[PDB]
Amino acid sequence: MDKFRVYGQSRLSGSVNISGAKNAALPILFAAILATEPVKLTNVPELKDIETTLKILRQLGVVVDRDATGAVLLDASNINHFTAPYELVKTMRASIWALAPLVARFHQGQVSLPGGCSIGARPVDLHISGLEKLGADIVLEEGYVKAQVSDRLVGTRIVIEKVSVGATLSIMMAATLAKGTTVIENAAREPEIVDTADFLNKMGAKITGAGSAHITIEGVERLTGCEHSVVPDRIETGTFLIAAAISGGCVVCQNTKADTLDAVIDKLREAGAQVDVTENSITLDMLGNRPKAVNIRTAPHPGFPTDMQAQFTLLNMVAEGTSIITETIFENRFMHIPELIRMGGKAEIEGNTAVCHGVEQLSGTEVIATDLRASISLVLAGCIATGETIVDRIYHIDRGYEHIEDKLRGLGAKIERFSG
Amino acid sequence: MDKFRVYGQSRLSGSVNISGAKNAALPILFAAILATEPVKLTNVPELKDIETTLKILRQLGVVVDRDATGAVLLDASNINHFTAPYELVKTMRASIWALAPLVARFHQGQVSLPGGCSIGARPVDLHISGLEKLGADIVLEEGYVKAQVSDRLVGTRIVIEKVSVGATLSIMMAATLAKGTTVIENAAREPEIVDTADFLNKMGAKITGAGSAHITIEGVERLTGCEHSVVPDRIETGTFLIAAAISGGCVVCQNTKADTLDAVIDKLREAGAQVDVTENSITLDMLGNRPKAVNIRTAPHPGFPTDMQAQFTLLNMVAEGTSIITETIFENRFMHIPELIRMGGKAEIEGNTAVCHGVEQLSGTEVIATDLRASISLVLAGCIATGETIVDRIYHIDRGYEHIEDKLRGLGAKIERFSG
Ligand SMILES: CC(=O)N[C@H]1[C@@H](OP(=O)(O)OP(=O)(O)OC[C@H]2O[C@@H](n3ccc(=O)[nH]c3=O)[C@H](O)[C@@H]2O)O[C@H](CO)[C@@H](O)[C@@H]1O
Ligand SMILES: CC(=O)N[C@H]1[C@@H](OP(=O)(O)OP(=O)(O)OC[C@H]2O[C@@H](n3ccc(=O)[nH]c3=O)[C@H](O)[C@@H]2O)O[C@H](CO)[C@@H](O)[C@@H]1O
Repeated sequence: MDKFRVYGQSRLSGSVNISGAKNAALPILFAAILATEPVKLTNVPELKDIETTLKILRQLGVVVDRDATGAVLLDASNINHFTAPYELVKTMRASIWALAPLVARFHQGQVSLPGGCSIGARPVDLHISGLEKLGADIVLEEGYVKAQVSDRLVGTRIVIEKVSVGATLSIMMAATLAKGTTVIENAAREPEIVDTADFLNKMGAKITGAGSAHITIEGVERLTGCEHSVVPDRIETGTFLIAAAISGGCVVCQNTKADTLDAVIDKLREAGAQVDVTENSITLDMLGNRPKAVNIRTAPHPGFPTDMQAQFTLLNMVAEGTSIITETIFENRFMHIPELIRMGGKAEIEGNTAVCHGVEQLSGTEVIATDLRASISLVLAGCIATGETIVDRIYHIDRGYEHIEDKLRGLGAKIERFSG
Repeated sequence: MDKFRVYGQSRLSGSVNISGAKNAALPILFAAILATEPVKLTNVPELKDIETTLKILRQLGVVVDRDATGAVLLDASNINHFTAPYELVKTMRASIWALAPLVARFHQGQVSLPGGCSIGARPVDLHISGLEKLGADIVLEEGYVKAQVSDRLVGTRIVIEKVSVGATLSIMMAATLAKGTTVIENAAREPEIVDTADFLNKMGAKITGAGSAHITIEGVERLTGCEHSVVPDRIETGTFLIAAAISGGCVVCQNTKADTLDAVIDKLREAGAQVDVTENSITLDMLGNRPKAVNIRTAPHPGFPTDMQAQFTLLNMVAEGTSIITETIFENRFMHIPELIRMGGKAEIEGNTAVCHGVEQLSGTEVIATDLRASISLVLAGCIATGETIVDRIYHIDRGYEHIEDKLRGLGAKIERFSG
C-alpha cells in the first residue's frame, strides 16, 4: 500500500510528454481480438489496466508482449479460449469489451457481469442489448454474460437509449463482422471511439461517422491486422495544463492533439489563462495569476469531460470567486471534495452540484485517494498546498497516469513514493 | 482479507438473539466523555467500530475495558488529552462525536475532518455549525476541526437545516453542559438518539423531546455517571426478519423493541408476511410463501430506514412483481444491486430510484461486499441462491453484525469463513 509524500508551495512549470490515451488503448486492445493478422501498437502507456488487459488476452490464446521499444506486439490468430475470467475481470470493468469481438468473430463469448462501483452505477445493459439487436443470444448465468450466435451477426439500426462510450464501442466492434450494414444512432462521440474506429478500418473494417452521433458500419468477412499509434491522452493533457493553471506556472504539453480538448481549453481561458495550441503541443501560461472561478457542467464529448471534473474542482477551490460544478454523468463523483476540504478547500454539495468558494491557499495534510481522477487531483493539491501532504491509496493513479512521479517532478514538484 | 463461502438453497428458521444497537452504543460511548463518575454499559455488541472507539477514548485519557461479563466499564475522570487523532478517526467517521463532549466539558477539542465515502457525501457542516451557535469558536487547520470556547457554552435555539442524526446527537451532547436552555428544532427522531438522551439524563442531564423534532435541553454544571443497557438494534432485528421473509422460513428475534420498526414491520406484512410482536420478541412467519413486491421510500425515522434498504432490495428481487425503491438519504447506496444482479436479480437504476423485477430463484456466484448493509444482503442472498456463493471483503459485516456467522448458522445457514 504505497502513498505519496508531497512537499507543497511550488510553481509547476516546464515541459511534459503526453502518452497515448488509456481509454483508447484499452478498447483497441480488446478490438484486436478481431485481428487475424499481426498487430503492432505504439504510444501505449504503461498502466495497470493495460497489463490486466494483456493477461486477459493471453488467457484467451492471444500472443502479446511489449518489446524494448515499448511497442505492443499482438497475435490473435490462435484464440482458442472464449472466456474473460471473473478473477481478472473483477479488477477491470472495461474488460466487458471482450464480449463483442469474441461473439462477432467466434460466435460465442463469456464475460462476468460488473460489480459495484464507488463513483456510480456501471451496468452494461446497453452493451448486452446492442449485441442482442445484432442477433446475439445472451444468457446470464453464474455471474457471466454468455453470448452465442448460431451464425454470423446481422447488421441493423440500433438507437442507444442514452449516450454511452462503452456500449457505443462494444456495438461498433461487433458490427464490423456482422452481415449487412449497421447504424449506431445516438452514439457517443469521444475521441477514443474515433481512434478505435480508425484502428479497425486499418484492418479492413468499414466504419464512417465515428465522432458523430451517427455511425455507419458495413460488415465484412474478417479483419486483418495493422500498426497503430494510439491517440494522445486528452485527459492527461488536461491534467498537466491544470498543474500550471493552479500554481501560476507555465507548462508545455508535447505530442498532443488540441482539437480533443476544446471545452477544457476554453474553460481554462475563461479562468484567466493563456493557452496556445500548435498541431503537436499545447502551452498554458497562468502568468503568475490566481485563476478566476468558472462554472462547470460535465457532458458527453464534445462537452466538458467528466474525467476532468475533479481537476477543475481543485482549480475552482483555489480560484477567486464562487463556482457551480454540475456532474451529470455519474452520481457519486465528488468524493474528492471532502478530501480537498481537509486541505482547506470550501464546497457545499447538493445533489449532482457542488458550489465552491475559492480560497487563496490550501494547507498540507493527510488525504485518501478514492478514485483515479481524484487521486491525481489530491497530488496536485499537495503540490500547491503549504507544508507537506500525504496521499494514501495512491495505487489509483497508476491506473491512468504513466510515470506520474517523474512527470510531475519534471515540472518542479517534490514528491516521494514511500510505503506506509 | 477474509471472505464467506455460503451454500445456497436453504430455509432460514429458528431463534436469534438481538444485540444492542451499534448506532446507540457509539454515540453513547463518545457521550461518556462528559461523565465525571464511573460508567457501566451492557448489551454493547462486539464490533470493530466499538473497538476503534475504545482506542480513541483510551487515547484521550479515558480508562475503559470490557470485562468477562461483556459489560464495558468506563472511567472518564482523568481525560488529559483532547485530540481524536486522524490515524484512528480516518477509519471511523462516527468519531466526529468526540468533538461536542470535549468542547462542552473541557472547552477545547480536535477531530479530523471526514474523508470521502462510497455511499455518498458525509460532510459535518451541521455539526460544526451547531457547535458555533452554542458559542464554540471553530477553526479548520491541518485537516482538523479545532473547537475552543473561552467559557462554558451558551444555550440557544438551533434550527438544523435538514434532518441529521449525527448533528442532532452532537448538538444534544454539547447542550448538556451549556449555560441556559437549548432548543434543537427539526431534530432527527431516531431511537438511538432517544437512548443516548436517556443515557445522558441518567447522569444528571435534562433533556426532553428526544424522539421528536423538538428537543429541549437545560444545561447543567456537569454530568456524573451511570449504568445503562443499550437499546436493541432495530436494524439487526430487521435484517434477521428479512432472513425469514426471503427464504420462506420462520424466525423469532429475541430481546427486541418492536416499536422501533413500525415502518419495516408494516412493509414486511405488505410483502405477505405474518409478524407478531411481543414486548421482548418479534416473530416473522413467511409461511413458505414467496414475498410480494412492495415499494420502498427511505426517509428519516419513523419512516422507512435507509439502513434496511439493501435488505429490502433483496426481498423485492426474489418477490413476485415489480417494485420501486427510492433512496432519499444517500446518493450512491445501490452498489449492492449490480452484485445482486450477478446473482440473478433484476433491477433498472435511474437517479435515486431502482425498479426491481422479482425472480423465483437466485444463482450462487462470486460477489463483492461494498458496504456494511450491502455485505449482509449478499450473505443472505447466498443463503437462498442455488449452489455456492462467495462473498469477498466480508470485513464490512463485522462493523455492524456481532457473531453474524454463528447467528445465521443458528438459523440453518451453511457458511464458512475462509481466507483467500
Ligand atoms: C475505460 C473507459 O473508457 N472509461 C471511460 C468511459 O466509461 P464508460 O464506458 O462507463 O462510459 P459510458 O459513457 O458508456 O457511460 C456513462 C454512463 O452511462 C451509464 N451506462 C453505460 C453503459 C450501459 O450499458 N448502461 C448504462 O446505464 C453508466 O452507468 C454511466 O452513468 O466513459 C466515461 C465517460 O466519458 C469516462 O469517465 C471513463 O473513464
Ligand atoms: C454511526 C451512525 O449512527 N450512523 C447512522 C447515521 O449516520 P449519519 O450521522 O450520517 O446520519 P445523518 O442523518 O446525520 O445524515 C444523513 C444525511 O445528512 C447529510 N449531512 C449530515 C451531517 C452534516 O453535518 N451535513 C450533512 O449534509 C449527510 O451527507 C447525509 O446525506 O444515520 C444514517 C441515516 O439514518 C444511518 O444510515 C447511519 O448508519
